Amino acid sequence: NWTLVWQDEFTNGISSDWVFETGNGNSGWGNNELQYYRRENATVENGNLVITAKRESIGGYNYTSTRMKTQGRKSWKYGKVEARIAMPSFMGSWPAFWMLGDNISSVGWPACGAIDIMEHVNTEAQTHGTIHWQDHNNTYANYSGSIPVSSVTSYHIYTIEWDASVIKWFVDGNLYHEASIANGVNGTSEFHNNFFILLNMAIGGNWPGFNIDNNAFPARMLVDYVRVYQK
Ligand SMILES: OC[C@H]1O[C@@H](O[C@H]2[C@H](O)[C@@H](O)[C@H](O[C@H]3[C@H](O)[C@@H](O)[C@H](O[C@@H]4[C@@H](O)[C@@H](O)O[C@H](CO)[C@H]4O)O[C@@H]3CO)O[C@@H]2CO)[C@H](O)[C@@H](O)[C@@H]1O
Ligand SMILES: [Ca+2]
Repeated sequence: NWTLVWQDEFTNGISSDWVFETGNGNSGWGNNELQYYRRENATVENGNLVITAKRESIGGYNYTSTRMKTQGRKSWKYGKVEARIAMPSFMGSWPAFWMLGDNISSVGWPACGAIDIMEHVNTEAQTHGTIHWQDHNNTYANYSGSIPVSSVTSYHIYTIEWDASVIKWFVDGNLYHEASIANGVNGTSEFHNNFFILLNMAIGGNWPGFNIDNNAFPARMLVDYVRVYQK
């Protein structure tokens, strides 16, 4: 069986297992993102985490949102990682539910590896699952898939299953993307390490672009729960 080993149901408030980033990071968190992350953009309403992105100026930036991570408190090697999410859809939006390797502090990005469980940009009628890494030739590599989602603004369940053989991606239980990590094939050795969880909503960047629907603010991403199971 899958055994639950960690969760935030956001029933009281936000678990002390979450840490919050501040500001725009290095060149927009690596992606020329336009937001300044703050703690105040995360609230709880009726058992849901609420990440509000706002048209709000601070530190020379013009948008605020939240970026929260489980880093230095909780991390896992293999398992089922899952969140029930309702996210906004507007030009410039870039919500993400994803994982980074613990060793990012030592080896950096992209050596540490990332598992994107869910990304969405703009008003696309789909969501994406991706892995990012350094292959055995030390080249930056990613492998992505998508599934049609007509209403990202309604709750969906975004899931990975992760073992020594494979990573699989699901939306509402529908398999749509898969990647072998067996024997570190294609240089995937670093996906056999501990990874922590992140939640964020970025505004603009290299992928969503720099056309921002300024009449979409404030914008809410709601997270009913995050859960990790293991064998
Ligand atoms: O600290 C030493 C040097 O750091 C350099 O800044 C780095 C930073 O170290 C590192 O964390 C960052 O990695 C990010 C990367 O740039 C960015 O592209 C990536 O975007 C994510 C996607 O890849 C994907 O996984 O989906 C998520 C969510 O949508 C994206 O956020 O995320 C990486 C981790 O945040 O790289 C930047 C460099 O631009 C800096 O160069 C140097 O001066 C420092 O000395
Ligand atoms: Ca909840």
